[PDB]
Amino acid sequence: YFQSNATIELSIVIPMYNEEDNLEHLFARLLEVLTPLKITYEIICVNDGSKDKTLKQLIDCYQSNRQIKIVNLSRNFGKEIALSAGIDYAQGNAVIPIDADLQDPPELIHELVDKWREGYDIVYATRRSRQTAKMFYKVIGRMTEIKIPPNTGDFRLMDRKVVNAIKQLPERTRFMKGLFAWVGYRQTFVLFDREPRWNYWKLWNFALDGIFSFSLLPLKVWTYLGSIISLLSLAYASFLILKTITLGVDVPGYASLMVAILFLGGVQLISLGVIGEYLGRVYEEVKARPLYLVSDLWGLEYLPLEK
Amino acid sequence: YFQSNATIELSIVIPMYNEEDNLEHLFARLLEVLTPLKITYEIICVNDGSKDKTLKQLIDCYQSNRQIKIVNLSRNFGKEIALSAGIDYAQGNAVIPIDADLQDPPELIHELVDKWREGYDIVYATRRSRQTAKMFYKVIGRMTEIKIPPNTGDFRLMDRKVVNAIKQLPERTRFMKGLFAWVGYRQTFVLFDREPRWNYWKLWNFALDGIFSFSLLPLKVWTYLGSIISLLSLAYASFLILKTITLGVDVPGYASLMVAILFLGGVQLISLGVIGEYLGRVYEEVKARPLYLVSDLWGLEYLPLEK
Amino acid sequence: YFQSNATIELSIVIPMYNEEDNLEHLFARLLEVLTPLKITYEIICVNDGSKDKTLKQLIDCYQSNRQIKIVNLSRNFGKEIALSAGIDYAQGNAVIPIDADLQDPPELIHELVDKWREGYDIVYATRRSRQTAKMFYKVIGRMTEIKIPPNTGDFRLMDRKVVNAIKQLPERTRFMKGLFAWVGYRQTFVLFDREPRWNYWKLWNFALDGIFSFSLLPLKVWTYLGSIISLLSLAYASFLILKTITLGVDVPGYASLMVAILFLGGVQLISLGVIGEYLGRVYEEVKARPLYLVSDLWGLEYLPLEK
Amino acid sequence: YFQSNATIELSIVIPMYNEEDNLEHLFARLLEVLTPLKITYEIICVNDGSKDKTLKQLIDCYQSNRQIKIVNLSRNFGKEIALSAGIDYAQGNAVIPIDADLQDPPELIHELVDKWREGYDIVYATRRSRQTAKMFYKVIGRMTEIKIPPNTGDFRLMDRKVVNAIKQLPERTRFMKGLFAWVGYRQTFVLFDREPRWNYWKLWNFALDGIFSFSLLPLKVWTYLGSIISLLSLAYASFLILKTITLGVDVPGYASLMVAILFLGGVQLISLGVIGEYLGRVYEEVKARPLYLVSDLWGLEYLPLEK
Amino acid sequence: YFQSNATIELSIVIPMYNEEDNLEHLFARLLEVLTPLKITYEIICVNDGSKDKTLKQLIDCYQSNRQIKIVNLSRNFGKEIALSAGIDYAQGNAVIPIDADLQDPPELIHELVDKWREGYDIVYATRRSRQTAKMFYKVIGRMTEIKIPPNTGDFRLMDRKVVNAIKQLPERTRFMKGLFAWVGYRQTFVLFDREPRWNYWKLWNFALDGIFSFSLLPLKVWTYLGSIISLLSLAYASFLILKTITLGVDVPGYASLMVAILFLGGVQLISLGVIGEYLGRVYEEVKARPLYLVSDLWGLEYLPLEK
Amino acid sequence: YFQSNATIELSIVIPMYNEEDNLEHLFARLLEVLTPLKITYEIICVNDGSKDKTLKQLIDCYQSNRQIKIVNLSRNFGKEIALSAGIDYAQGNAVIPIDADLQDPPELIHELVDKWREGYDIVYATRRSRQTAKMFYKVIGRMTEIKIPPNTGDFRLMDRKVVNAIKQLPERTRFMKGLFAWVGYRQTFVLFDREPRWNYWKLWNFALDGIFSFSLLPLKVWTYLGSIISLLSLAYASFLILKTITLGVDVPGYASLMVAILFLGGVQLISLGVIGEYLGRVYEEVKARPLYLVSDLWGLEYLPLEK
Repeated sequence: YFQSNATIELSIVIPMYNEEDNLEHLFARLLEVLTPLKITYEIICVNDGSKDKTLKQLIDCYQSNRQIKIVNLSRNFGKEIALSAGIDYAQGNAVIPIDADLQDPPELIHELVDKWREGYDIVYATRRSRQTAKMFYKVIGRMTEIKIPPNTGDFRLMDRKVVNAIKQLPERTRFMKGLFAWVGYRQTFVLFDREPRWNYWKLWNFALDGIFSFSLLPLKVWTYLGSIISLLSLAYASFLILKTITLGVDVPGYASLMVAILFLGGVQLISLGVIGEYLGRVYEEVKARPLYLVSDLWGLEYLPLEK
Repeated sequence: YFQSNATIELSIVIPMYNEEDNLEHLFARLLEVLTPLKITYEIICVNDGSKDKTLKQLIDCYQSNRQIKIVNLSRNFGKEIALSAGIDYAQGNAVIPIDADLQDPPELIHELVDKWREGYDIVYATRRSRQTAKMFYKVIGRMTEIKIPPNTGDFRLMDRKVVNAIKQLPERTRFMKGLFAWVGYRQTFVLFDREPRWNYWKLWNFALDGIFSFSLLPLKVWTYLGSIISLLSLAYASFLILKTITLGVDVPGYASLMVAILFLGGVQLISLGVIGEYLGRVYEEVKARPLYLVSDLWGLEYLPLEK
Repeated sequence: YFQSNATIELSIVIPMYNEEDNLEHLFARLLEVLTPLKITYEIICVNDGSKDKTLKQLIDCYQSNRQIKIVNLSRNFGKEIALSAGIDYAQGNAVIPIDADLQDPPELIHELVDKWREGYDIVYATRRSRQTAKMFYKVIGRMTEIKIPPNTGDFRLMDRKVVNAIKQLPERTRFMKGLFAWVGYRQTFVLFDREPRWNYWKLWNFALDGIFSFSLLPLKVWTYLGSIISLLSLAYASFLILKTITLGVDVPGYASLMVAILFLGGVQLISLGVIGEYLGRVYEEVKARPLYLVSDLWGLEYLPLEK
Repeated sequence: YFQSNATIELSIVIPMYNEEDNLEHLFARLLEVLTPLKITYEIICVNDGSKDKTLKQLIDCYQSNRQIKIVNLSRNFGKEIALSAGIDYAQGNAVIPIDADLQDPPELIHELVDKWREGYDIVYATRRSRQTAKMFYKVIGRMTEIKIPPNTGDFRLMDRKVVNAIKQLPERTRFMKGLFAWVGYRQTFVLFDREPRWNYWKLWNFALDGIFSFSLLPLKVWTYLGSIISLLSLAYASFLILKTITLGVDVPGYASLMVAILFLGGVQLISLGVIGEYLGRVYEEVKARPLYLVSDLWGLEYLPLEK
Repeated sequence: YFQSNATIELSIVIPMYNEEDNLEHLFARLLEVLTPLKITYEIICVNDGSKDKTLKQLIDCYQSNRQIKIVNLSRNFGKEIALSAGIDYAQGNAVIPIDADLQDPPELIHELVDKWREGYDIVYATRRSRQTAKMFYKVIGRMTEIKIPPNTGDFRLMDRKVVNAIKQLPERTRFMKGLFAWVGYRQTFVLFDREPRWNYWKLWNFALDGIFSFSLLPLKVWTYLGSIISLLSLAYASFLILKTITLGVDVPGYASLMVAILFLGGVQLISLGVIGEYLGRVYEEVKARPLYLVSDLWGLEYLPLEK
Repeated sequence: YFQSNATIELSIVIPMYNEEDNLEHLFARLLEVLTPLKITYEIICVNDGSKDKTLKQLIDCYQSNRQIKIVNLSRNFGKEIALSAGIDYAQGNAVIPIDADLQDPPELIHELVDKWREGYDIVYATRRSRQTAKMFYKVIGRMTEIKIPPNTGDFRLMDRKVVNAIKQLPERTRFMKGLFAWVGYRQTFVLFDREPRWNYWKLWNFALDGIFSFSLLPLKVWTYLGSIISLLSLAYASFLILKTITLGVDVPGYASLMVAILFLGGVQLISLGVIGEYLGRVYEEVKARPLYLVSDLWGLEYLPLEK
């Protein structure tokens, strides 16, 4: 008739910073949405060095609500780091990061949970056409079939599988700049409209970060290109030093200066190329991101992968 | 009369990708070869994001066969990464990677197991003269006596000792580009002919990868060479600045420009050399590959080497 | 009536080096201050390769005093390394590093403990105006509200929380050059005057160390700046090679030499930029300092963070 | 009357390579020296890919002698790596590496054990004046009081404390090129003469390796030197670009070429300096060698330092 | 070519007591039989407080033979306890207890190993008709099909499964008095004749021990029998006290004495019955022998059953 | 020169009870004897609910002496239990229980340690003929060769082996009433005279305790004796009930009363015998004392025997 279950079905993570007189309304809306779901849940609240009296009312809420937990950080780190800390302390089958001002309606949690029950590991809440060859360029640069619109959502659901996959990765803090395209699980999105309503620099910075975070291709290509350029310059320098001895010396100081410049440029370019090759190998050695990820096993048990 | 053994004698690893209507024939041939061996075996099947319905028939085969196990990857990684995942999940005294299209006859598994029983730790299946100073160059660059022909086989048997030796090494994925020559166990080959029938770029790329993956010699040699070149250039610059003061100034702007160019080239070459030396030391620090490997012990127990 | 407690309330750490005939007076003053506090304490004495007979009298003191412990180092490392070793071996709720010559009065330990009881995690003992836009420059460079005067104290109290936070960090040895501003706990200071009574180089070296120890901003900014400079130089070189072909060749060897110099400078600057980017990523990979620190938890238990 | 002790007092480590018909005499001399010592001992024999039949007679000796143990390596690594493997597998209070040809008399083991019993942690066997400002240069470069003659001995005794201190260090293989001067324990030597009887390059290479293996000083000093040189060059370039505009343009292409060369040299030198600084920090991060070593403890228990 | 295996195939256990000048011949015969088997083996020698110099020659044999191990007991316990200690210290797939005087030929070990290879877990060496309703009585009392002749062998082979099953049981020391019939594995025998050539008391004592060691039936049956006897006696006493009051008192002191004797006998018999019932339950509580034994598992892993 | 050893060579255990003003003299004599031994030692002081101020001066002594440790018991248990607690908390290669009044001279510790160094595991200090067929009776009842005089010493040395053997045994508290004769290690005695100078009841109580503590023989023998007596009584009762029916009834109430008495006695004797048999088996089940003890091992490692 009355039974106790110790497993959490859903974790809501809210990083807070000077959210003083908004805690009541926020929790009112959260419980007005969450209790019709009839699932077990927890709310992880992360305080990152607030200067008003947010923490005292957080503790007051914690006393009268068993589903509220508080993570207090030593100082004011970023909001992304606060989200990372909350997700690190969250236990639950699905994790949903929630923004404290509720710009995105909390009623989308119902749709996210519905899509999660259908078997999707990552569900995104994407604005419905918020106020083109670049899209194609980004798609061909992603080298993995992703269909989610470019804004692609910071309000999302992530399965325990995905959060365990990326829990030791530096790029967990910036999940949405290319790590989402690398994990490659079963992913979908949910469309919604926001009543209150396009930077190109932002839309290029994420691609610039991704092309270096998940590929050593620029380093290798540039090392080989500089190597061939250095070889061509050294060949030209050898040709020029062969010249002016068999042929005339019309230019007194031009030929010797060119051969010196070309030889120095070639030797430094070879040094840079060798240094780049060994730096690339060092990067492959110290990389934390694994070689593959496993979705399911049949007839086998998961390897520990931790100690 | 009926006894149960929980140890696997042999692991077959087959990475699959869009192998939809070929699973039946593949398993038919595999069991037609494996059951005369009268040994315990498992078949590890790795699916790397197939787009057809390979996984459903894999599960259908898994239901009616106790020797079939499935590894499902989160997305489509490489076939080499799929092989690495399968070998990581394989438990058995010998591991044999098998290609799903059976271009190499499965009847070679009998010969591989026969050679393994004689005491060889790695057996290769090499094509019998598939359709020269380079061979000698490769041999002298390998600095370890290897007699296996240049194609040297991706269809092979590896003892549990060898797979445990290299299980934490980044070069496990590319075993056959120089790690096989570094492990240095007891190795042999088996010759065979393929009914369906020579790139020089490939035959040089593996040597280029090996000379940098298992030796810091290029880095050290180039750092010292650049250092002596920088010293000679700085000596010439000092000689030239000694010149034109005691001697004439016939060239107005040639001498000062040369001394500036030589001094800058020398200082940058010294900087590159010091950076290369410290990068080499950093590489020795973060290297995962061990200092030695142990084949057997008498009177001693193996060190843990893991935690 | 007589009960035993196994927990230490306070650890005093004194690195010693040739402190031969001063041990008696030092311990006399230490016990004359510590016993009115009515708390449990230990004194950790670190010998770093003293050449006089400091260790024999240390052992003599250890025999007749249960609160004295000795750490003997293999050779003479630095005094900062001796302090690090002592703090590593100290068990206690608060740790106070004490200088062996007692230049700072031991009676400040009462004030430090008083402030610690009020809830401060780090208390500093700062000289009261020991014998300006730089202060503002340092404050704006610290990017975290710190109010402690510039000398900011090596005589201090640190809570067990703080010493556990930084126990695996290379910058623990130099705590006061910027790590104190990064930990960001609850911190205060205590003012005092010294009877025996301003280097600008020291006041700039700590800022120079901090701007590189806790930020990759210089590396990123300089890589992008060099990249744009290289692009501008390559554009000028392309313009010059477009020139002298459509226009005149008045300068025989000036134009070709400039285009060669500009092209080489651009290619080397791009190589340096790519190398710097990948070196920065390598630094983020091997960094020991964590992403955040947790002050308190409500409803949660601390994550292990160790193995 | 007859009691069993499971602790080894002394480990003898002999790396063997094609030591076929010398095993009998070697063991005869070893037991003729060791049994008068009346201590428990083991002999660790390391085979590194011998091509003659050394291993079969090693096993024959192992069958009839309980004090003989064999380490078989997968292939022929170096003799120094074989010594490292043997020391890794050696259990005993003291470890003595012994050369298989017995060029150094085994009767020196008595003197080494005698000196070890007096409290010395490292004892060296140094040739008695085997067939000067450099000695002073090496001494002042060692920055730690070492009195052992320059040849300083590869035949030595090392206490279990020392071998545990350096067991995870890459420089364990080359102990005698500067790690011996860094560990700084209690050390002595024993003088002896060899009946069968000075390279300067070797006497400088060890110093060159030591100045980079145990100090970041060259990197820091060269980065700052290149930085000030770059600043001076950029200042001269700014002065020259200020020149020729207020003053004459007598040199048509000399001034612009110099300003371009100086500006490029300065920007590349700054890039190299920043890269060197961050590479140095990376080196401090990945370094395996610890910050201090502890000789003894009074009132404390040793920290684990391992997992 | 030369490989090391750390697993023992067979353990020979010889308890020794004053076996001084027989060790050579014993080991000669043992190795003359064991080495044709081409299997790995160990010989566990148990000394139980010998008074001659057996242990010194045991140690002499141990020095020159890697397959000899010695267990020294604190004093002279029984020979059965010495066998138990040896089996406790034996590691091997099969264990064979061997008598030190070799009354049973060691050539039977070949037959025992041959039968063990066929799948039998316990093989007995039974004398071939060594110099009847009792056999049938013993068979029907064994309540489990056992066909081995009555002498049934102390010279036997036992699989690692069986020795692990009974390693915590008090009846391990006396295995052959009924525990062999309780374990119930796959068992067989081998017949042999002894050149040097029937107690009924011994043939009944083992049955008497078995009927109480593996069944609570005597206790339960006797408690119920005594209970019904007590009830009948109390009924007769009640009848007699009903008598002599309605009927005559011809016997003055006979009737009262009988009723007193019967009542006391009944009350004491009920007390004994209740005590026996609770003692039986106590025996079931503290029993070490398990409820079942598992021979093989398919699709399951063995339960720990130990801590 | 100064080295620290963390191993104790000798533990002195002194149970104290109202030893107020004797602590100084006791420790004076103890250190006057112990320091010439030049070995590491500890003194374990056990307070068992003293009513005077023994504990405060114990703590005062503990503050100024590193070799003094205190065990405080919750209340006043026995002095033997205090000795057991002290030995439980003692760490050292040898343990010596010392009486607080020093009736036995502490100078005997030198002789005890001397005999311990010769290889004896238990050394007794026996009075030299302190102020006969019983000795022979005790010797033949001990069933193990013990030569120590009857008083046999409570002042003794016991090796770590012996104290580990008996640390879980209830008879550890009364070691000298028969457990010393059961452990059976290498034992000797030392003779001494006491300046201040025979109960038969005590000399019989220890034998009475030993015959029941280390043997089930009385129980088995009495059960079988009662069984045969019961059988004889039941046979006589059957004979008597056969009588008086064929023969006369001269005795009216004697025959029926005898048959009733004999039948009841027989049935109760059988019940007592069965109960005794099962109680004996229960005793063998719950016994803590092991089946054997191991003195030394050659080629083997000790079994855990604990969890």
